[PDB]
Amino acid sequence: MAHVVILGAGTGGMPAAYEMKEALGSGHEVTLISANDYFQFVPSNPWVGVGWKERDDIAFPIRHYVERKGIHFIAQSAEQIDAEAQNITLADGNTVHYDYLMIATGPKLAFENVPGSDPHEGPVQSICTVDAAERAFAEYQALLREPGPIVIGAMAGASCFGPAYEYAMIVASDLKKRGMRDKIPSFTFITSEPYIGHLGIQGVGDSKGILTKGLKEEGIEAYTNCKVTKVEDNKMYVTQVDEKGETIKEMVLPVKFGMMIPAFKGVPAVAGVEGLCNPGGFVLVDEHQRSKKYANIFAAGIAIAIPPVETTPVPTGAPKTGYMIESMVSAAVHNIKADLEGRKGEQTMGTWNAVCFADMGDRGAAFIALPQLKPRKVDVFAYGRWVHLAKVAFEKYFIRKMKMGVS
Ligand SMILES: Cc1cc2nc3c(=O)[nH]c(=O)nc-3n(C[C@H](O)[C@H](O)[C@H](O)COP(=O)(O)OP(=O)(O)OC[C@H]3O[C@@H](n4cnc5c(N)ncnc54)[C@H](O)[C@@H]3O)c2cc1C
Ligand SMILES: CCCCCCCCCCCCO[C@@H]1O[C@H](CO)[C@@H](O[C@H]2O[C@H](CO)[C@@H](O)[C@H](O)[C@H]2O)[C@H](O)[C@H]1O
Ligand SMILES: [S]
Repeated sequence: MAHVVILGAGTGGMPAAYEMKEALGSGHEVTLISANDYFQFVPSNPWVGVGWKERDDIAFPIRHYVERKGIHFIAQSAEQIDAEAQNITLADGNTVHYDYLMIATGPKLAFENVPGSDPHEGPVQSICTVDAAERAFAEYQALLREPGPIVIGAMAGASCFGPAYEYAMIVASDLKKRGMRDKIPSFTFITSEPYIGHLGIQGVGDSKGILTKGLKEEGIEAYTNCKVTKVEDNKMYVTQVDEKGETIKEMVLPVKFGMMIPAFKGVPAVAGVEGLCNPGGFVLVDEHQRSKKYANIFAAGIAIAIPPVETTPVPTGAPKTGYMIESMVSAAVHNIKADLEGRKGEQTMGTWNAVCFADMGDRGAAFIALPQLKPRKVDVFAYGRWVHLAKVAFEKYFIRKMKMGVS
């Protein structure tokens, strides 16, 4: 008999647990450990961040749902991982042994990369978590009562650009739907992208033209090839570069309300394991989702490392999105079950791809790109009411599955 532990109940983690339990059966122990006691649908966070959805709409208590499925659940953060002894030290000092480990910890939001940028230290906020986006909203209403400049975008080293655009548009939108838009001194978009709608994938479809035009229609000035050196005194210090990295200018932007997509790092407990991860803190796995340094550690999701295909003037990364994360999960599950049965698992993540959906209210934007390098086999960007319909349906679907189980 084996004890399988899945760390982190997020987009890859909640499913991995349901699946793992399915694949193994009453024969083995499955344990899901996560920092928070509830699950959250991430894609819905920008909407919380502007106040279109409540927390209670996009999150729920994990415990009951997984335990009714034979899965043990610990609402506790992993502080330490000993890959040698194969023990996990919890927040509360308790420890947990495993036979096989599956890491699904998602990202560390590397605020520290830009001093002052932490949502608790200043006006630059975050919509990556429900707590943070609830925070953003608060500050947004502070802006409402007392209008000042707005800065939205993505930090240097970011890899998740879509939600920035989405957030900019929906904020723009929401102001008008309050008429308060013309009360705004300036509305600025700042991004590490070498051009608008690069999205960390060298553009998909006509993302350059459509996003460029959108920001213009909304009276949002856009700068590219930017990094924020520091936030300070409610001011955003910004350096802009050329294709070689030399400086073409430096800005000081007053911020009254802002949101910048931070760079993702591996979380501490995972990055801390010696030999496990790259300098970013991302787990170095093989095509079977198995660590190259520990045979009984697998990884899926944002937590895993993926080599860069392009090097941009200001550091940027490629996003790791839903569909590909599911492939990662299921492969790892199969390869682990195979490990408790003699075989080596042959299953893989599949072809690299990115799929993203943004809802602006009545209609939405979406893209599909695969594989990672152009020319691609699929390169599509779409806008339309039907995208909105799909996001709503997919959110409803995914949340139900996370209560009923998967297989
Ligand atoms: C705002 C935004 C919008 C996005 N929208 C889309 C989109 O539209 N479509 C799509 O395909 N992708 C979307 N994504 C990208 C991606 O799919 C999500 O970020 C997704 O949640 C990634 O899943 P994950 O399992 O890898 O990480 P997460 O969902 O964040 O899960 C990681 C889990 O591990 C936990 N954890 C971390 N450290 C510890 C620890 N020490 N101990 C215990 N638990 C720990 C966390 O609490 C969390 O529960 C979006 C990303 C962002 C942030
Ligand atoms: C998914 C993540 C990446 C992006 C996140 C957020 C993106 C921001 C949204 C920008 C869209 C704004 O601009 C909008 O785009 C499309 C351009 O094709 C226009 O729409 C145009 O093409 C569509 C079909 O695709 C037609 O239905 C429409 O009749 C036509 O006018 C809209 O008239 C314009 O209002
Ligand atoms: S993303």
